[PDB]
Amino acid sequence: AISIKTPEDIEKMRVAGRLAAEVLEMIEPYVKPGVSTGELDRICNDYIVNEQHAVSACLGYHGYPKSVCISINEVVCHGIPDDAKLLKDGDIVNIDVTVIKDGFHGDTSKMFIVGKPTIMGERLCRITQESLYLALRMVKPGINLREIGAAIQKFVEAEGFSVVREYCGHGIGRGFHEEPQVLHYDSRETNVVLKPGMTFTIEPMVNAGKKEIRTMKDGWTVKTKDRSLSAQYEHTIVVTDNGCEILTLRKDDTIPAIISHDE
Ligand SMILES: COC(=O)[C@@H](CC(C)C)NC(=O)[C@H](C)NC(=O)[C@@H](O)[C@H](N)c1ccc(C)cc1
Ligand SMILES: [Co+2]
Ligand SMILES: [Co+2]
Ligand code: NA
Repeated sequence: AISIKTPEDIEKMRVAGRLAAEVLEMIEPYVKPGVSTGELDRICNDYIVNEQHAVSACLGYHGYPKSVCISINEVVCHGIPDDAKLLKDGDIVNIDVTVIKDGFHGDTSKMFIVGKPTIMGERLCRITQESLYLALRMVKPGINLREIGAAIQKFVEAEGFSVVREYCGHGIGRGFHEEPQVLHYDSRETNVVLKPGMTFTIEPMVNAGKKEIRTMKDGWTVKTKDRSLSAQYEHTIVVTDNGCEILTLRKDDTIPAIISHDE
């Protein structure tokens, strides 16, 4: 039950992925010491609705209260935007955006480092991005997803980091979450052979310590069991005839929008 997108659908995904990407570009100047995450969420929502004439896919989804997720330091994912929550020097910060435009979803996140990098935050963010990028470079018709999960996990662990098991990338299109599940580690269960026009996300969560996570008493916030740092990047892609196209590319990405394995 993997959706194959038509060229008209893929074009709608390009628009929606571009808007999601542009939310993350827009917000970047506002990501500063002493800004609250509640404020950042406010800026993002206004932009999505008022300017982009889009909607947040996150708002209301399984009851999620805000328009974007903002996750700091040892928060793994689903960090809830909040006014007592102030950014400060050294923080690593994930903003994860999903927009619906013209029926189609675009889903992307990046890390921002606030004020002065700590060495360890820098390394973790860089390795996590490189883990996404290497997975992106493998995407092409006829490869299996199992191969890709296995490659991400190998790279990350070689750094003495760990891969979060509980959250995975996913098909995306008219549905926020569609088949397949894209696991960022090796599993016998995986057996999806990629085909031109599947669209999905890859979104590895990498912990500097151990892979175990815990959910907080707000019912949303996910943290490392061990309080070590955690980082995540996410891109929405379409499988093309000889590679992939990243639908959520930003100006700060250092990988090409179109990755071609063709002679
Ligand atoms: C184990 O997988 C899950 O728990 C569910 C969470 C439910 C409550 C939405 N799925 C996810 O967390 C997925 C994997 N997350 C994402 O797709 C994020 O990329 C996406 N932007 C997002 C979706 C939904 C929420 C509440 C937050 C972020
Ligand atoms: Co996301
Ligand atoms: Co996602
Ligand atoms: Na984090």
